[PDB]
Amino acid sequence: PLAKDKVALLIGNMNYREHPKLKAPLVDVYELTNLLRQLDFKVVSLLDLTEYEMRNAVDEFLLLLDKGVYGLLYYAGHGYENFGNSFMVPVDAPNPYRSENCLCVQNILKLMQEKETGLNVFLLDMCRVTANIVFGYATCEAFEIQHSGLANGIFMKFLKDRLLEDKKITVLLDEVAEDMGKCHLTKGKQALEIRSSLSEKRALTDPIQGTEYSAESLVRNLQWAKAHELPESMCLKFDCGVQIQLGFAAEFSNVMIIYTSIVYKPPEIIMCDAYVTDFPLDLDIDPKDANKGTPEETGSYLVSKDLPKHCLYTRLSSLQKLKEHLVFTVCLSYQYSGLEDTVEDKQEVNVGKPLIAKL
Ligand SMILES: CCc1cccc(CC)c1NS(=O)(=O)c1ccc(-c2cc(C(=O)O)co2)cc1C
Repeated sequence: PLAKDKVALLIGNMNYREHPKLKAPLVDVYELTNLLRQLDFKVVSLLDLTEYEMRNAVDEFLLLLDKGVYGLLYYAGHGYENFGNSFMVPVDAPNPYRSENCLCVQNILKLMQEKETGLNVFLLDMCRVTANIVFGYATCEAFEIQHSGLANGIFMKFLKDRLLEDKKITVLLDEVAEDMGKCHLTKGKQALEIRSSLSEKRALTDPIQGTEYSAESLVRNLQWAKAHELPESMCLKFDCGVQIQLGFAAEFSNVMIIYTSIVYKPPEIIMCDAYVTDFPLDLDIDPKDANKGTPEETGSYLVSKDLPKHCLYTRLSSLQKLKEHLVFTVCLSYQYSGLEDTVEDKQEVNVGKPLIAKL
């Protein structure tokens, strides 16, 4: 069995405006992204999407599902069930739940049934002609804290240990269901429901068609690369002599970490700090969560010890809301040894449209 292409969309909703916040989707989406990339999937990973953002991302993923393509859609977050229908709850959903503000799972499944995909795996990890659809519906908020301090969901804990196996995906999911049935938290409970219309031996490990005769995979690699460009590191020189470096890192397709570091501080300056401020209003960055001494303090625990020491960190987690160039100010507060007060100096910076903001 061959795949025309391998495309995946992973959505993790945590920071809910009107519902309890979740912790596991952060690590789960991150770890599943790296695992799927190892299996040659072009992965788009998105955190904290609103109703209109979720609908657009799912529609765009559905658009990639041409004949023979392998697709994987994973959603982790709040879910709701109402009279035979299940719904994915976006972060801007009002309380109480209502269908028009949520994404109907049955409507997605119905649109997936119309595709001629080689394999379509739709996995929900919710806090409650064949299309070859394999649907996994986990209803575990329960999670486990690792030796690292990161929260791993019950479904993903077992899934990550078996996802790289060269076995038929339905057989793989049935092993994960057995693992959860042995787990004390989910032992005698209906924690995972698998529905499958898979008539042939398809696996996530199946190779992609050769590029000599099938160039669809190359186009999608170019489009994935285009939507995943990080700004290059930049050095700003200030009038007092201080030089600041602005660094960039990616956590998810819509989550970027910005850090500032002091490259040079003249001897005359006793203490200086470079802060990033005045970001575009659509980004919704609360200044009390920016310019932290560690990446963890910003909510960034993946790509945390992989950033230089003695920097200030800022997490931009809503890049899908950016409709213009990312223009912000680098503020430098500095003190001379024998001076009365702190001196302020501001410099504007344009880093274009990073990651999915490019689209
Ligand atoms: C081929 C690479 C790929 C693999 C898997 C899945 C996709 C589509 C999701 C894509 N295409 S992409 O060009 O990288 C892409 C990435 C993100 C978004 C998006 C829209 C919103 C929003 O409207 O809020 C947020 O993100 C839209 C696209 C077209």
